[PDB]
Amino acid sequence: HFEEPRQPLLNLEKKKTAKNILDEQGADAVVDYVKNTKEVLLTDTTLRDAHQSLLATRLRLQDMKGIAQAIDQGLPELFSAEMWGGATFDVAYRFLNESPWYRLRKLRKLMPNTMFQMLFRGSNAVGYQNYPDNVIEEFIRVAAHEGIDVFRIFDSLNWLPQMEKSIQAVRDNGKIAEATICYTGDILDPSRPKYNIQYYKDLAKELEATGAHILAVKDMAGLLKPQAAYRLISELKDTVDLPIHLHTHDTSGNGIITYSGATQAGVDIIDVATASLAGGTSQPSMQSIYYALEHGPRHASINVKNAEQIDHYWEDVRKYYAPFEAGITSPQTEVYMHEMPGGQYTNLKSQAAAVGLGHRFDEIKQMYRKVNMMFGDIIKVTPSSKVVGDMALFMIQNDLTEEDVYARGNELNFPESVVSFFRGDLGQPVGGFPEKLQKIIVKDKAVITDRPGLHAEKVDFETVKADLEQKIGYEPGDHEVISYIMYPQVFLDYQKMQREFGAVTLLDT
Amino acid sequence: FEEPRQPLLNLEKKKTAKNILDEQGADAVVDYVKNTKEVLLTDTTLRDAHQSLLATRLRLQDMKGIAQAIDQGLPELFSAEMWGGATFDVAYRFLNESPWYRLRKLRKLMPNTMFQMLFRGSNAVGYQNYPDNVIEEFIRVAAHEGIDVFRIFDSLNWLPQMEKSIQAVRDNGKIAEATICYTGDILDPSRPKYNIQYYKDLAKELEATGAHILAVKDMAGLLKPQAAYRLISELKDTVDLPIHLHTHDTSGNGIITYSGATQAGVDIIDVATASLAGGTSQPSMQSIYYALEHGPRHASINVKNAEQIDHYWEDVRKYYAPFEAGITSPQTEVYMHEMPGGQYTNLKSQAAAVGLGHRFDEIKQMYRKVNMMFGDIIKVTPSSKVVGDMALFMIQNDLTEEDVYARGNELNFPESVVSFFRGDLGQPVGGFPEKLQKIIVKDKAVITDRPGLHAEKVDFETVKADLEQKIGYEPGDHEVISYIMYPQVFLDYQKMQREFGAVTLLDT
Ligand SMILES: [Mg+2]
Ligand SMILES: [Mn+2]
Ligand SMILES: [Mn+2]
Repeated sequence: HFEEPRQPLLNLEKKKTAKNILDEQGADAVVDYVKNTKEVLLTDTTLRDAHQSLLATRLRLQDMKGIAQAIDQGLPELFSAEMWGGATFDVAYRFLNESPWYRLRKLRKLMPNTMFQMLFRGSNAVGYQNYPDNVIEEFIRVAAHEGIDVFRIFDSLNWLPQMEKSIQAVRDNGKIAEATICYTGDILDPSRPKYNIQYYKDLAKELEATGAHILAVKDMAGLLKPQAAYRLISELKDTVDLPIHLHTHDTSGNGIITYSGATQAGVDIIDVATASLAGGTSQPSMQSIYYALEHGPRHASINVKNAEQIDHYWEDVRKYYAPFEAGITSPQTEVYMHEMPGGQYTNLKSQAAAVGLGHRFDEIKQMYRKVNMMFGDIIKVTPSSKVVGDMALFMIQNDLTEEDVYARGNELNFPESVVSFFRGDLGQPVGGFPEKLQKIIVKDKAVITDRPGLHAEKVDFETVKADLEQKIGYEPGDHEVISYIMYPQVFLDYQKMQREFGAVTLLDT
Repeated sequence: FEEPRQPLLNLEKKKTAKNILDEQGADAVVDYVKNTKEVLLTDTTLRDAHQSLLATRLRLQDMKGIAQAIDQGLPELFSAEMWGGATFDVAYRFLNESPWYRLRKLRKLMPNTMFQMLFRGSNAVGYQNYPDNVIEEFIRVAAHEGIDVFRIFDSLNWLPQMEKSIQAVRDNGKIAEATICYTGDILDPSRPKYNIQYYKDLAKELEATGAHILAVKDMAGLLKPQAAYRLISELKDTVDLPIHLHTHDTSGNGIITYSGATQAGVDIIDVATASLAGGTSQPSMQSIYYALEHGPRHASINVKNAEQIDHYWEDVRKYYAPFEAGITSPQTEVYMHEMPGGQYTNLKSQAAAVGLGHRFDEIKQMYRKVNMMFGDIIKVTPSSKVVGDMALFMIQNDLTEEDVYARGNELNFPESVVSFFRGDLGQPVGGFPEKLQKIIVKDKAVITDRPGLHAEKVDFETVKADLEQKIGYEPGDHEVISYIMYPQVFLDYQKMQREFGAVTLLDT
């Protein structure tokens, strides 16, 4: 039994938001507004990333609705609200039995003046596998039409060919394209020169050569240290003219100091979560970041009293999600050794428990680090982090070392995600694959070296629409066709649950 | 429960501040701190980290498994905060182990680690005031048993209640840390009572005493990063003593505040091990290392060894699940209500025990208003207890400020509020509010000088003989001092010793 969640007591101020500028003057004017803003701007990750990291993405539309309008009116200073993409699309269907499209429509109505930001995985939009180009373009068209205003487009290997088409589609739909560099490694560690400052500079130059409106720096594992953050942001600001959007996780406890370091260097936007859903593997707290910068040269653009009022509601509704809580959470600097993103951390822990190795999770994480080194020190983020996690699980579960796969390897049946990674299905890693180990991994199957979307089976939306209309009881909308293409079986199971249980999204949590 | 993981250390064998103290004395330690370019770290894992997170319930049995690893694997530590605070009372009352026994065992296990204790000035580890000779005897015995650093503070930042303790610590050849409790916001012009000049003058006065180190205690984590930089700078250009900053991470800004203070030139900062850090506890030691890694000043610590130690601490924290606070998020409302973490938890518990937990929000608002009504006082033990009790009283019987100011001449205010307004805790900065004080005491004697002057005299010979009667043997000096500080608690501990024996030897 729970009391009603506390409702915020706001002090409303009418301002013109970035969403209003986008609606009236387009993406370039929004870019100018961000460029002309002296304060650092904030993107609230509460609706997507905060509960993806802390609550296994299980946060429901019903709890979102009770506070969405309060966020829209009480925090008009926000650059945007990250409310879509990531694991939310799949999790909604699969586990919450609510449509991500329905969530987007309801929030869009409730939040007219808030810019809606989505995490978009480049060639595999919200999936884990590459889709043909027209599928990606159609997804982007529907997402922009239904109210996504900002597309943070990233590729799990920082491979620009996998991002170009999505960036172009976002621009063609009159929305804001965020081209993302995934940060990994340590630019201040000379012993690790692969992802050095020059690598990021060149990548940022290439991304700016695209039409991307904003350059995002995505630190999926909270690897960006404060001095590293200041240096990287400074070098990027000297290399390109796009506004910078930094996104970090607080898993090592250094999120606030990293954000302040980037703010000194001139970052434009930083990703924050509400205090009650912040810290740990989630983003740094928005209230905390306000007080960190309060009397410095640059302030955080936010109504902190209103944010503290909103946080009471978020604190109350988090209690509904006790079964999905991770547990005791402390700052964890081991993330600097094993570069596992939080989602990869929890999923790997769960899989090790199901496998029956939870007592050896320490050497599981060591295997993760060594597997990453064996694959060639790859950027570990969805879905590339799944590859490393699966390989490490496989190598501990059958007691393999590096030499075991390098000499005995030709006999083992490596997990399919490792195989798919080494066939080039995820794209091309920086510096290419390790040729010998690639030969061991893919014994005989075909290996591609170009954009996997080129080799994607063609999809025609008319036949898919007719077939879906047969499979479900009615004529599907464009969003439903796009969902069926991305997650075929998941969408059908969701339709089955809709026919059998109805809109359970209306139930209170 | 699995056996806690033991650290795999890489030992370096360097000379520590404890060695300098043992061979060359406190002044040489101060010079060593002054000459150190890096920021030095004080580990609060053994006292403050588990006082904040585990209700001070961490037992000697768990400390023993890792004490030597801390001593050898982290020789760079300036000191380990392992005594004082609520630990002294809690050990006896709830853990049924002697704080003196803990100190002796840890001292043996940690020969090269400087032991730091939180000392409450006029009170040693109690909540009331004690006569001067009792405080001096406590300091003598604590220094003899192995306490090397005494962080001496007074709950109202009143120097007369710290002078005697500082002098006794110096006379015993140990390091005296004179402490300013931080409160308010030195960068908020609308709250001028505790401005930068107040702290500067207090620091000058403290340096006039023989204090070796000036400590800035931010019991509630109120010190914001820009404020931290500015305050440490102004203090650094005011006095010559090294600065020792201690903050809590309640608002989520502990690390950034420490980095700001490191920029301003703070010499020592208080950190907890990662597994017992964050939230209402201190910022993480590993986190503070990686925060400063490539800046002008590094943190002096073997971070690999610290990360190894943290595995053990993480494992043993699981034994203390019944004492956990719960889901912990950064909380910037501490800037409004300046509750210290311990005051926060105890106030929550008391409100629940009287059926008011559903309105803890207005309870905290009452706490803030009560603080403003008492005159914006420094809220730390035991002064924070006074504000907490008054706020509980006013919500529980539905009073406002007008109620106590007009109708208040007939209610029975709680005794700790009465004791505070009688001057038993000392004299607040700016004095008491005249009308409220009269309404509060209503008949009783109000003193304006050091309460220890009017403390009933204590003679250790008669106390020792009486204690030897009450227990079955002749007590040591530490046992006499404990009996004077906590008479009933010590006797109940002796009863439990006679009945159950040394339960401290059991695993948690
Ligand atoms: Mg700007
Ligand atoms: Mn993220
Ligand atoms: Mn403290």
